Amino acid sequence: QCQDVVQDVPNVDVQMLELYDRMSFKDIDGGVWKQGWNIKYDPLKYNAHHKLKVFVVPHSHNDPGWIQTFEEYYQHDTKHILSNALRHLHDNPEMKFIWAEISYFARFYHDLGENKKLQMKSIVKNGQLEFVTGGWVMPDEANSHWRNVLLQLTEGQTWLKQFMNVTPTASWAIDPFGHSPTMPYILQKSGFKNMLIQRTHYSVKKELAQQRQLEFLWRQIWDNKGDTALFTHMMPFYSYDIPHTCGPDPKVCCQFDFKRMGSFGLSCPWKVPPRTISDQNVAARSDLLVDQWKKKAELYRTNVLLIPLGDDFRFKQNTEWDVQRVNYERLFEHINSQAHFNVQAQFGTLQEYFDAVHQAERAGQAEFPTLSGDFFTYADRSDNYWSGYYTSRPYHKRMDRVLMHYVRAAEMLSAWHSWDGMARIEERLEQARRELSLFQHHDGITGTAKTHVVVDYEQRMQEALKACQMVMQQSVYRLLTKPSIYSPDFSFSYFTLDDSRWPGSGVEDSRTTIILGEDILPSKHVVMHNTLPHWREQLVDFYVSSPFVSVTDLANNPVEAQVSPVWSWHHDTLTKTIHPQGSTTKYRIIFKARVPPMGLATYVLTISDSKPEHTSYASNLLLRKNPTSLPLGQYPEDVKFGDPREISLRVGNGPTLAFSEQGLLKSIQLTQDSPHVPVHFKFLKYGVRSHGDRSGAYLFLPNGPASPVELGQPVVLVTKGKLESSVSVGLPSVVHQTIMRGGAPEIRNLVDIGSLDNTEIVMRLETHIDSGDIFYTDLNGLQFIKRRRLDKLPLQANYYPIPSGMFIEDANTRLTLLTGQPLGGSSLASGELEIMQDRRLASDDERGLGQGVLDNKPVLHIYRLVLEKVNNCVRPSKLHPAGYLTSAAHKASQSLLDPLDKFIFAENEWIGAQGQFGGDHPSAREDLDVSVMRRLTKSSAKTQRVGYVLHRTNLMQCGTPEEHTQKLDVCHLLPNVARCERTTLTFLQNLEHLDGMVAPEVCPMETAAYVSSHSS
Ligand SMILES: OC[C@@H]1[C@@H](O)[C@H](O)[C@@H](O)c2[nH]cc[n+]21
Ligand SMILES: [Zn+2]
Repeated sequence: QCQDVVQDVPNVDVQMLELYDRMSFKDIDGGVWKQGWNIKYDPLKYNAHHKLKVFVVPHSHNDPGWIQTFEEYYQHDTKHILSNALRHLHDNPEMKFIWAEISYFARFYHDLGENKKLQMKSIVKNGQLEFVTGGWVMPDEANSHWRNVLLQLTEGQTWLKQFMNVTPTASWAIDPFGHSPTMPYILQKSGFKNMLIQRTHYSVKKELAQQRQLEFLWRQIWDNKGDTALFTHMMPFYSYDIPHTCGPDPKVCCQFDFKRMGSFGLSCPWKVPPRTISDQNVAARSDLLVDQWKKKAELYRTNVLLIPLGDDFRFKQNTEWDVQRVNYERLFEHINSQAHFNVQAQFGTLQEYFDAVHQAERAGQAEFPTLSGDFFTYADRSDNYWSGYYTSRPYHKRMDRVLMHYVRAAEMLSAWHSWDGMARIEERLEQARRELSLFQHHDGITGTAKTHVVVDYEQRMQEALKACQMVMQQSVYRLLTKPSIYSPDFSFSYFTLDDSRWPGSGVEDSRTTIILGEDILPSKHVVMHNTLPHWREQLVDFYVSSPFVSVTDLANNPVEAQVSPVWSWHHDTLTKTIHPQGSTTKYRIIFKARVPPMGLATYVLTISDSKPEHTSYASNLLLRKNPTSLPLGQYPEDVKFGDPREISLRVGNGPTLAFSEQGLLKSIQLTQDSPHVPVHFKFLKYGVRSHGDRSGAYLFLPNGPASPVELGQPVVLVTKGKLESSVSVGLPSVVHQTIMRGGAPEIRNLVDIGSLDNTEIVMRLETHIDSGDIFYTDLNGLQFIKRRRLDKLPLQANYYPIPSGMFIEDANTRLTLLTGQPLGGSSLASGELEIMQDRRLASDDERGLGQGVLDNKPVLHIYRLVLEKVNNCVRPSKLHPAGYLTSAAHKASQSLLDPLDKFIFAENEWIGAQGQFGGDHPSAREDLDVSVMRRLTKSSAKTQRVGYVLHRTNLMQCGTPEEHTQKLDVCHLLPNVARCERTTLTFLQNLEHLDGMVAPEVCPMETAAYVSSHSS
């Protein structure tokens, strides 16, 4: 039934880890094709009965923000490109154009008059204007979470289906900085049949070109049977621009970019300008161009050749449309009429190219190789590896993950009901999805935009968060209020969200204190939401104005709680120390919330005049020389002081953690009986080269291995409680915190790199795990891929994206670090893991940004650290390219990315309040998630429709006996189901009408989408 994703090593022609191990990577001068070789072809290959079919595909790369904001580019460039494309395509029926970025197309098309909308639909319908991919953006593939790649894809394709009546099945990704197999995974489950990529390491292009393996069936690394495969075309040369798309010699190809003759302020760096095609030169020019084409064709297996014709923000001026079109028309007329070339050349679209390739394949002209793996880390030349952007602008990388979860929660919470249009739910959700989708752009989450553009993205995401909160709190008020009492004002704020980790302590004082007092308000309701489809317990904390607070559930059952002080860290410019201060006006209360699957649970906080029975108080110990007092208002336990010393802590029956006198982990003991396993946290710094190429937002070019941060004698704060303990230390640039709640610790770093120029701060873990040169990192939060550190590559090439986690292991032991934000990282030596925290760079790195990275701001990075025994786990064989998390590590990742949401009732009395929502929801097996729940219909639809994306991961089997769990049938989550359909992941096509209206669960590592229809 399900394929085994662990025990069967797929047989593929190209496996990228294996290729990397055998490949040389030497950077030799290949001639005019600087990174290749002098291509030779047999003139007799093509003849009257076997012609080269050439598709020249005009395109325009439109960054939705980069050096200018989205709106700046729309006004200065893109609106003119699309307006002129409409006119020129309309007037020139054989001309063609492809378009990828639906954010801009939707921005344009809603400003069009109906006349022009009709003209636009007609050039789309007749095939002249073709959408490729059709996502909101062309997303980053390194840092983006798969859920947000799907979100943006769905945003763009839903728009296209509604307004243009088309759904692309060919993808175009010419600019992400390296490529991930998460894309063919999502695309193939979204109806796609073909995809194109460009930015892969120059050594890989050379190696695959030599074997004519640039077109391949790209399957997932665990996929033995190949049902995930998607036909992929990799472009062979250094750029998607015209000099690097006609053939191997850019000095020749630049002469066929007719925008470079001078009046457009562009030129050919190879010093030979384009010449206008005329009758007198067209034979000569045609000979030059066809020779480039036939050389490019030698790198591919069919007689169908793709020639992209475009560059950034091209096809803007009317004169530009004319100069490209007319000159190419003159070339085509001559070439196609001269039999000796045995070429038929024409403007085409991407789908036309792929259709002809597969016609050639079906006619037995070619068979394509199979490939698995990824295309990280990219280098475009020499040792210039693009691993910098795995970390650049980490504040916004973390914000991406926060907004990711708020969008899911807002869509899910509001999906349970139909809402009147006056509630503006659909409007607020559309804004939130679109701002998050825009940020998936390969200059958004990547941290490669200009400072003012990063500010625009942040402002947009802030508005999106506000939109999510609004939707979420209205939905909680409706879900938990007795129906005949529910009396909404859709503008009102019934609850506010409390988020302990965003923007996070010492990032902003954006947390509300619940103010209670005998003379004002005795108690407060709080509500937790659990977006995950299983019952979940999680400690939650709130700020309260008294330490004397007790917690009850909504059967008035006491709930055990712990109160701790509110500590904030300060750089004391007087004492020249980083040290904590305790609030004397507010306190933290912590308790375990238990919440139904996809549900809500209400608790009550009540003040009392003295210590409540079921509330305990943490002790606090400040370790530093020369201490001074730390009063804590009414907090009942006095702070203790001591000189720095090693300390050990244990919460519950969980691990025992030992810390150095500088407050950093040194060992973990899993059980009373077990060994203290060395696990040492260390902070180090990388610098920048004084000679040669400089690191910048894209590139990581360290001046050698990292050097330890000089820590001096830092102040360490130990808080010990029954429910939660922690060790926090004020290091230079980092307030580092280890938090213990009874299982794997949580690490929080408040990272403020300040004015440390040309510095990259890394967090490293040092262990005795005999990992050798192997480690594992995830791709887009979806899968873990085996990495091998290669000493034939420089340090920065051994850096990979860490979008959600990484691990190392040996036969017996594994250490897994889960992240709440994408960052760059590696294992640079056996037993080590490391992950970059922030980077501040004074210089530009020659990739077009025209600035360094000097706009850092404090960011709270969050992690879970899971040390496990794995000798009993059933793991893949040594040759398998994948790895898989354990249950504990997967749950720890979920605790970071989709924590409980916390709501505080905003007024004094909630009348009609209810205790729980969702208690009858099925509690699904732990490896299954409802990644998306989205109502797809507005309230006036007679047939309501709700879409669900179901993802099952694959967890390692390590001998924990399985317990029965309930089957989750998403189609019966809402009443009056009238139909259940399996759909593509965008919900845009029905694939199966399901028996009994039951949505089956999915196999490990698969993702499916279902839509339930309900009579209303
Ligand atoms: O070098 C990479 C940068 C990218 O950041 C932009 O997305 C891309 O469109 C572009 N054009 C020129 C230079 N660049
Ligand atoms: Zn771009």
